[PDB]
Amino acid sequence: VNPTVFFDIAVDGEPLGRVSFELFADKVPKTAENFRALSTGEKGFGYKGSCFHRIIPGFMCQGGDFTRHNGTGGKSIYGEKFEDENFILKHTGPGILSMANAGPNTNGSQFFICTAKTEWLDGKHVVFGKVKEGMNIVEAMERFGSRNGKTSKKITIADCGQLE
Repeated sequence: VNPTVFFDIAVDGEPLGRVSFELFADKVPKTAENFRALSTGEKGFGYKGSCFHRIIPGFMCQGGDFTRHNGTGGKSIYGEKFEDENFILKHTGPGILSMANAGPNTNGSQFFICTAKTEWLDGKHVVFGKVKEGMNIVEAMERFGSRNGKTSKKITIADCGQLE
């Protein structure tokens, strides 16, 4: 019953591969629905064509800024920012999908895929999904990151949508 969304990743325009996510609509419905709708683009805006602007190997891949492409923009389907829904789910290892924010109740559209256990984020960032297929593609994305987060090539969501 939980939706599945996919990202087809590209590296400097070359296809890399496909990652799919399960979204925990059963536990964080508002958060999950924001990510789902931005992945289908059904509201007229969303993730298609946007980049992963910050990749720190051994920590996380961050993306979702589809308005300024650098970590300063983005927006939710509900408006500029919406509340922390709940902190039921924790950052328990690689493949966790969690919201980026700039303080309490400042979720927009930026998210990150964890590539490590990041338990110090528990209770501060809403966990809402997990990689289902293509963790190996996330691992490949990590090789284009750097210690300060700048990537050596442009990582883009070439296509994205809902699989079920």
